[PDB]
Amino acid sequence: DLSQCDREPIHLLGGIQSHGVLLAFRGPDRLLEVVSANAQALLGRPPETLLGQPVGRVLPAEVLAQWEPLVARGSVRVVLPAGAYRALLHESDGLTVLELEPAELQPGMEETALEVVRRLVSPLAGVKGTQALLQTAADTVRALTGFDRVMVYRFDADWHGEVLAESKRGGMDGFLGMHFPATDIPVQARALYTRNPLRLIADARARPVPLLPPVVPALGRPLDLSNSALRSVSPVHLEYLRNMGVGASFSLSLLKEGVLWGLIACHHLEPLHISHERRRACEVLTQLLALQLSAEERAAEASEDAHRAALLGQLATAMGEGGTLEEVLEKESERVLALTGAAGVALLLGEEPLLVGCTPAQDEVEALVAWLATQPFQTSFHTDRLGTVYPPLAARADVAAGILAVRLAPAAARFAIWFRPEVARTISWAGNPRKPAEPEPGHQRLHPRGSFQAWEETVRDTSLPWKRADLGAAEGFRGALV
Amino acid sequence: DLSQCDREPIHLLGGIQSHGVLLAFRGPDRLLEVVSANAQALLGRPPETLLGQPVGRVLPAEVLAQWEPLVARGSVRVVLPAGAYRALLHESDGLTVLELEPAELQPGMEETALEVVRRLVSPLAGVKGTQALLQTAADTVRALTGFDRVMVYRFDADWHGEVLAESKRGGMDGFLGMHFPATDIPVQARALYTRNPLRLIADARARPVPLLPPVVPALGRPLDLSNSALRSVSPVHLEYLRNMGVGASFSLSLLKEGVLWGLIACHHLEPLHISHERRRACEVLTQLLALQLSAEERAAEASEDAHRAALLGQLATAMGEGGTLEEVLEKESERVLALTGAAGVALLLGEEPLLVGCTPAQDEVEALVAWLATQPFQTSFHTDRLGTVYPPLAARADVAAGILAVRLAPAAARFAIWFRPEVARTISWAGNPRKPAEPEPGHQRLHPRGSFQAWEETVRDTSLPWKRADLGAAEGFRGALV
Ligand SMILES: *C/C=C1/C(=C/C2=NC(=C\c3[nH]c(/C=C4\NC(=O)C(C=C)=C4C)c(C)c3CCC(=O)O)/C(CCC(=O)O)=C2C)NC(=O)[C@H]1C
Ligand SMILES: *C/C=C1/C(=C/C2=NC(=C\c3[nH]c(/C=C4\NC(=O)C(C=C)=C4C)c(C)c3CCC(=O)O)/C(CCC(=O)O)=C2C)NC(=O)[C@H]1C
Repeated sequence: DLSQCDREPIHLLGGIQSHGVLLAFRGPDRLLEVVSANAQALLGRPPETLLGQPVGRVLPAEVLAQWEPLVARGSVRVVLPAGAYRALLHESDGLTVLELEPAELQPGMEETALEVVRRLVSPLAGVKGTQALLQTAADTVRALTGFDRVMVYRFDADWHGEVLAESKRGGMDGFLGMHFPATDIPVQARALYTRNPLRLIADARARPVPLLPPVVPALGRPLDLSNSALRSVSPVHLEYLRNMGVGASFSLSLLKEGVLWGLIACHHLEPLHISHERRRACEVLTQLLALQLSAEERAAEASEDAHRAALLGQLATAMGEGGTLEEVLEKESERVLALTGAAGVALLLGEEPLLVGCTPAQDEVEALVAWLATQPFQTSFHTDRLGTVYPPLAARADVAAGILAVRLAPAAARFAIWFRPEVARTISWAGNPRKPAEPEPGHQRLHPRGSFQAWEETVRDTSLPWKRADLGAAEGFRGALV
Repeated sequence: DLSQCDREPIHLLGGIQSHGVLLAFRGPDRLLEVVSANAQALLGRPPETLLGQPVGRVLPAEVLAQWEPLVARGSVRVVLPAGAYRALLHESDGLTVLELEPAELQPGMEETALEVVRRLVSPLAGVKGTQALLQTAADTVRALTGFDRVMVYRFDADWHGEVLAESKRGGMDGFLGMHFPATDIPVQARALYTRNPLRLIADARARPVPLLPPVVPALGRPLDLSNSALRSVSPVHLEYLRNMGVGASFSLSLLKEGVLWGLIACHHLEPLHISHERRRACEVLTQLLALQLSAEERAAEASEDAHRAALLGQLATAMGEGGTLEEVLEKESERVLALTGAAGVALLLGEEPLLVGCTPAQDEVEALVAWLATQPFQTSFHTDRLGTVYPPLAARADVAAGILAVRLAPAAARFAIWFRPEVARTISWAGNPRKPAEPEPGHQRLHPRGSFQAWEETVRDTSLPWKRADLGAAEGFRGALV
């Protein structure tokens, strides 16, 4: 439900962070059209007086000197009186945007970064778990940035999240294991972080620096800061950080195969600036983890299919040895249930239902048997909470919280149905998820919740979720019984 | 093993390359036990005068100054009158081995390597092929190293190889597409390159520097140089390099899930030395490429399986519909042959064989059947050159160069046999593959071939290979035939 939270235009807030300067230029004279109000502390003159002036009248030589590789490459290091700065160039709203922030100061940064890239490639990671892969990614991002807490955050299908892994200094509270509402990161934020994979919040208590003028005159709204490294973030999120007791924040999008899988989120208790070059070095790490997860995930999935296929094949064999449907199905009980990781299975071969392992009563199966016919599924149907869809069996969570059903005939209702019991799960939410925000009276002013202490909830009446291999295995069993 | 080529103990040749110095110390007094004969060029005095001295009294002060971190990290930079050097430690034959080698002179090396690691780890790699991956891998190694010609070299199953990709500077001889005898890299070299994944030959024309004494006194043979970065290589190979017109060579092992998959092989026309840290940066790229390849390959196999499972799912639906068996093995003719990418199929389900598509005559199929029933196979059998093993069909490469057979019953002869035609292939070898070496009369001194000019051969009478997904699909078909 697109509430207040999803409707704040976080690319049109018109402010930048105080540690950098932003200038925007228009046209072939490159006339200054927008400038951050703090620009005097790097240009020498009041920002108000530079609007409408050509880039050659406005920038210092050291910068202009490096315009071509800047335009070609996006960023260059320039040494100005105030010190070493990184200059970043992009295009937005038909303007050339130039940002300046302090440059990396450690000469051996790239050398350290190459070493941790090795830890994260290595012969084989994931060796004792994809778990171990996440922990190393957290550990190495924490090594390269120096943040007090680094966490790997995975989105669930409903866009709520949980901290799978976490590397942090001794003496820091943690969030390992906890789940967070989907509204902690609303729709338009997720969309932006799909496009802009990096964001640094250098000081969560600093006031944002405004742009001048406050609109782009051509457009009647603020400059689009979607791709600004200096963009100041939603004030609601600043409040969220300060309620966590967080003084600086850095997060990196984990894009797996083009989709937003999760984040690596970093917290620091005191303000902290990370250089652009160091941020891009961390981003190489996150692209690395994303690749290691894909290769391991696909290996896991091929090994699972292998196991299922061996079962179908041993089944196949058994049938070729004595015309004995019920006979062999009863003899190969483990295999038929193992096919899909099930605890029971009804085989509707026409006459009576044949019930193997742990199932609902004969009456009750016929009841969902009849109900299954009038359903809009083609050849297979599956659910991990039968009760939420067919309450005649809502009380049988003990044997049928989940079913996987394949249709063995066109017209007619001949099926094999696998059953799963519920599996109770205790999840710990970081604060009470029924009160994920605090709106003011009148529900125009929204605020973050004030507490992130564990709030425990137990999930009932849902099975283990049917995996792609379960489905494939069911399709193959259907091919063999036709 | 076979040739004299496999016999040469290449880790026991007792020589190092002239750009570095090797020292080996024994026991608690760190007494110098083995030293390269050029050691004076770095330590002022006659090496022979140094055997038996404690490390503290042989090594220059500058190296000693760094002793603690060297043994710790195993590598360190030291500034000596002669220039900056990388000091490397490892253990061999119970000695501590110290190697000295000119250090990297460009301070921006690591920044550069991080840039090329981006190009290769980036989102959307291979997104115009694994071919594009290899091309990118060669291009990035060539840029990082400066070598004239960089090639990606893949081992076939018989351990001969072919250049799959190549990045070289304008107007340079190439080898793209050519095949090289397995003996070009004999067995003990392949073994050594699986555990020591980097090798540099700085000057293909230089004489090796001997070690003193020529044996380890305790062992009566020379110091094991398996792990030496300075190891001078087999003389037959140096002769092979010079016959190629190559003055410097550097290659890296490509390990993919533990096995030796290929090499990245670089040639320079003149001598050239890459620093150790620059070679370790290149090693990061090859580990990257191997990761990229596993993920792309396991994705390709998943997509293949899904296409086959879709075919089986459509066959399953044509069954349980109208008619007999031969009455759906008839429109699904197309599907039945597509299961395994085949041009024909014979079905022995009881009566006479049922022949679908491009098959050999019924009498020939009957005789093949009779023959297959006596071979030693459980469920499936396959070959891509039927003729070598069953010469009654050696003449029929037009329809039956390859076969794939599943048993549809136990002690019975019920089969499904899929057929492929031959696919002619034009291999171009780098020189005459019938003369891969030139021995001297008496067969005690071998030399490499003199020529690498293209040498054509056409492989006849072999089908396209039966891949994993064909085999899985066949097993799937057998499960539906019961
Ligand atoms: C009413 C709307 C709400 C809201 C808005 C909001 N949050 C934003 C950014 C953001 N949230 C998170 C959440 C987390 N940070 C953590 O460490 C954890 C758990 C470990 C979670 C769940 C993150 C990581 C970010 C990114 C910024 C950062 O610190 O890394 C934004 C976008 C901010 C922007 O302008 O870019 C918005 C609009 N948060 C709420 O809780 C409610 C009230
Ligand atoms: C009778 C033995 C023979 C022999 C021995 C041999 N070769 C060795 C190393 C080596 N060979 C190759 C081959 C290639 N180089 C290329 O560029 C291509 C293709 C374009 C090929 C096929 C390589 C790459 C290497 C590794 C060293 C390198 O140059 O990168 C060795 C081991 C050398 C060592 O001591 O490490 C041996 C013993 N080669 C023959 O041709 C026959 C005569």
